[PDB]
Amino acid sequence: GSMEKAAVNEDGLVIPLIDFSKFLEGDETLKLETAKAILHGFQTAGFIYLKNIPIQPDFREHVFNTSAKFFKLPKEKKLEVGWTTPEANRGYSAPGIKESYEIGREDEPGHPNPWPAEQDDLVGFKSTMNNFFDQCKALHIEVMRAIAVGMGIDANYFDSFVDVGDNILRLLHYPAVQVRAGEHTDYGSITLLFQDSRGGLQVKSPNGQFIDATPIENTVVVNAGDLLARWSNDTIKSTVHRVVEPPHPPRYSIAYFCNP
Ligand SMILES: [Ca+2]
Repeated sequence: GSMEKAAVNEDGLVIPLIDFSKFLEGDETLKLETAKAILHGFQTAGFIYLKNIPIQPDFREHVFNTSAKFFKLPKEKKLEVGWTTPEANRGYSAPGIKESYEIGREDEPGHPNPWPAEQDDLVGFKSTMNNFFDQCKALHIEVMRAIAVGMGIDANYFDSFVDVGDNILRLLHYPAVQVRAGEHTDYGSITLLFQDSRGGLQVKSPNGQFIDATPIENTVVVNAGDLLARWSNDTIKSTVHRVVEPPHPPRYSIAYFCNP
């Protein structure tokens, strides 16, 4: 743990809030302190919140606006960049309640991203999304480094595996307008979640009930997946969680799935 007040504290579930700039910019003592706090969170709750990440608030907001413009496209323009292969994991997915658009790295042979035609206010969609993908990738690399530093192994231990950039950026939109059997653990190393003000995410407590992951402004939610638990011989938890309709208006979220 560190100086900040928990993001979630309920029913024995404690999800910490950590100032990530203290890992990136602090001296060796402060860096280690923050890294261990990050590891501690993944070892107990399997979830943490980060603040003061290098991804700036104004860029996040622009990216959310850009996502909104994409989803306002007519249906056929979105189907024209439709999802293809499971190995691809790229493109638009229509409902079948909610819709999504998935972007991967630009240089995977035989699996290019299906980019929409850019006219009017969609001009800059591609450059914006590739930017955000790269910044999410850098953040993924740094979070794995915090885990390594926290464990007391070499900071760069995970770099080779995350440097391939084998990640998916997923834009989600729930048009206006409770779920069960959406309960799951993620498959990959870590997942970054940028949630809008309305929330919807719930994480299981050690006792066994689902607590709301209350949205906090300019914060990113990070959780470990099964692959990280595996790498750690189950010292790090891949915690069960689910998304739920909150207690009416349209909802947006952005997630970055690392090594899915
Ligand atoms: Ca999940």
